[PDB]
Amino acid sequence: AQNPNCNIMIFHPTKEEFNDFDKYIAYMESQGAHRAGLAKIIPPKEWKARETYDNISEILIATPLQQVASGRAGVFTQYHKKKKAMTVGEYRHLANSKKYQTPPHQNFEDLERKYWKNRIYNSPIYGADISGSLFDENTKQWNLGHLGTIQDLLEKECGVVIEGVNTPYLYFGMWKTTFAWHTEDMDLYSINYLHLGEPKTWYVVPPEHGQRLERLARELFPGSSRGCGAFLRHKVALISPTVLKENGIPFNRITQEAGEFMVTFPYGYHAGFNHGFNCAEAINFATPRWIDYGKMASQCSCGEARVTFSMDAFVRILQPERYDLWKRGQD
Ligand SMILES: O=C(O)CNC(=O)C(=O)O
Ligand SMILES: [Mg+2]
Ligand code: NI
Ligand SMILES: [Zn+2]
Repeated sequence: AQNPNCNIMIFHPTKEEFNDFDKYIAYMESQGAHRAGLAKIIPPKEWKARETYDNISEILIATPLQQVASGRAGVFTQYHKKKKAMTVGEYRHLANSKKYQTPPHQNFEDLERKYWKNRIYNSPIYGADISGSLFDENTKQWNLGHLGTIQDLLEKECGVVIEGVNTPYLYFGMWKTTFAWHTEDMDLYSINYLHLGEPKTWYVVPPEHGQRLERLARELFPGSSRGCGAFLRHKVALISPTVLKENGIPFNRITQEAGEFMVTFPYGYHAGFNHGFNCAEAINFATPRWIDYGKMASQCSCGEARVTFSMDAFVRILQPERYDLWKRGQD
């Protein structure tokens, strides 16, 4: 079995190898990459996402989210308070202000220490989940707005024809902006490109051990667990590496820098934080190997997780027994 310790793998495709996206994903899995839950892909030196970022300040962040924490430094939840709209130029200036800017630090490890010590005492503002793309239309390789759609994958593998669409999302971050522990909708893959700015640190649990994380989360957030049998779908809970290690949960960590892709694999729980002002683009995708994960994915029906239009068909076709209850949660 390849990668039996479930380490995060880093890939350096050549420009030739960068042509066929599906083929390269399957290659990485042949080497055991999926066992980690997360892989890094460094693009060939000849590739670029777009010519310059010199013109992005006019993008609007219609609903910036202030991420307010509750709990203790290593075990907390965050709620999102909606803020007034602002442009990316306005948001960048805010990120760089004395109140929000990255503190002085020695290296990524020192910054990580500072994040886990102090995160809860601040409320950074995240421009998350903005439909759109920063890839040039002329970028033909690994262009996250030109991928094969999940609906087309389901049609090719299973024969069924369904409504729905599959588009990318932009994320504008600042110091301490946080993504809570989660798997993707329907335990899909994700791919994330860091277009510019400061790094993003990731934590990940191997898919084969995801239920260990779920059991810890039920212990650590016991009221949330009674409320919902899949409350990690709410995307609000944080658990630090120190707490994970104290509880014997297998995990790995890695830092993504501008110009790099990360892939999350089906049922790979992940969480992390931004180092400073940055912009990422991400989208969900599927392969043949996903279908069995989609059939088994948990679902929130309590009403909190509320998701896209396109998830309806996935539940309806892959999980017809659950459909009625899950749709009550949506309505
Ligand atoms: O970058 C972020 O805030 C969160 N991204 C992801 O969870 C992802 O790409 O799957
Ligand atoms: Mg602009
Ligand atoms: Ni994700
Ligand atoms: Zn729920």
